[PDB]
Amino acid sequence: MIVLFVDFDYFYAQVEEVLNPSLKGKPVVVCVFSGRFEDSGAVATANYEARKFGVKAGIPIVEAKKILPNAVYLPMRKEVYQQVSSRIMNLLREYSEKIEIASIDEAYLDISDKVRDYREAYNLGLEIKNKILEKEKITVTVGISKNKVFAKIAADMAKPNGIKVIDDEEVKRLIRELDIADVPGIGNITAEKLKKLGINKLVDTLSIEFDKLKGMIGEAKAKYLISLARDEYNEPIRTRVRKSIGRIVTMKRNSRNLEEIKPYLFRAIEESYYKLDKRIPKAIHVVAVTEDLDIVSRGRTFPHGISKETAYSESVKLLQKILEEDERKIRRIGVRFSKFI
DNA sequence: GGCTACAGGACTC
DNA sequence: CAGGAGTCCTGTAGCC
Ligand SMILES: Nc1ccn([C@H]2C[C@H](O)[C@@H](COP(=O)(O)OP(=O)(O)OP(=O)(O)O)O2)c(=O)n1
Ligand SMILES: [Ca+2]
Ligand SMILES: [Ca+2]
Ligand SMILES: [Ca+2]
Repeated sequence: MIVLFVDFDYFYAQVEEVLNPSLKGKPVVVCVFSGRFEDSGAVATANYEARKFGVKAGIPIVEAKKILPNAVYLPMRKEVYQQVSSRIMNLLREYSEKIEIASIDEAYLDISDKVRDYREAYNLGLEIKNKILEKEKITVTVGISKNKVFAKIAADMAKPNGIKVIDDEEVKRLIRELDIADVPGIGNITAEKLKKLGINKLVDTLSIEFDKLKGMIGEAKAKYLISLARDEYNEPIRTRVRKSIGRIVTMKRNSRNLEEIKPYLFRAIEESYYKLDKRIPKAIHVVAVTEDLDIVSRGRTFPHGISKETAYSESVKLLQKILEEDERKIRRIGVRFSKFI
């Protein structure tokens, strides 16, 4: 199998750049304002010009400002990047019917019957890069290898505006030299558990006893890391179908008062139904982020679809359940719909 | 034993 | 100082 992975560079920021070329060359930070106080919120992303100084996704907006006081700060316009992302995806489909759209800016394509070997794949990747450049003026990084995982790993080795190929020989090398934390699916909680049993490399997952690995990180992640180590990982490029749609909002002040929370919960439901488009969910969950940023949720499935009225009524109950089974104050409240008809 | 719901957890965008 | 969003997995309890 020959997988070709596409990942758009500095996406939200680059898009803002395309729409306002004047932003070219300056540090740009795309922000998500929570409305709690001037500047409350987090960074969604920023361009390289702002990332070389430490301003990266996930940090507090106020933190970004002390580092880059004259940087350009823009409010995230999700619908614009989504619309842009679609056009590029509809463009990637011309290169293969076997395509998995993994996120707002990533796509996997199976080009097993479009190229003979890697030299041809490489060329098809250069062609894809240019087509996107011309048609949307967005740069992208292309990763190419024998499976989704190594194709992704390839892309972020060649980020940004790059293209890299990890041949079958490179794969065996990576299995021995690549730090296992750099493997998709391994975050610091898991990395810490791995770099605690001298597992710092994929290869040394084969010498560790199976149940020792399982009991630590779980059966799924263990079989996953082992299949990669043996160079047997073969997940197919599947068409993705949205499984859940939701909305969550930050409240002006923390609270445990139902009537003070209700307005925010109801707005989340209204906006959720709008996004639901014409999908009919059979399950609903009320999700709350607490005082200490922990996440709590309670949900329910119905033998039939949930109407907006049933959503309103059920959401209060679920929220009441959260309030009596947990003593912490709420900071963000929202809903999530799933199990679509 | 193992499958289903449900709630916590981890990861990534 | 901590946004908004979505997917997959696990331990538990109920059940056949
Ligand atoms: N914490 C995050 C992570 C991701 N995203 C978004 C906006 C990013 O532009 C888009 C792509 O995420 P990446 O992790 O790929 O970051 P960038 O594409 O912005 O930078 P890079 O060149 O490293 O791919 O996803 C976000 O809003 N908040
Ligand atoms: Ca990515
Ligand atoms: Ca990207
Ligand atoms: Ca990592």
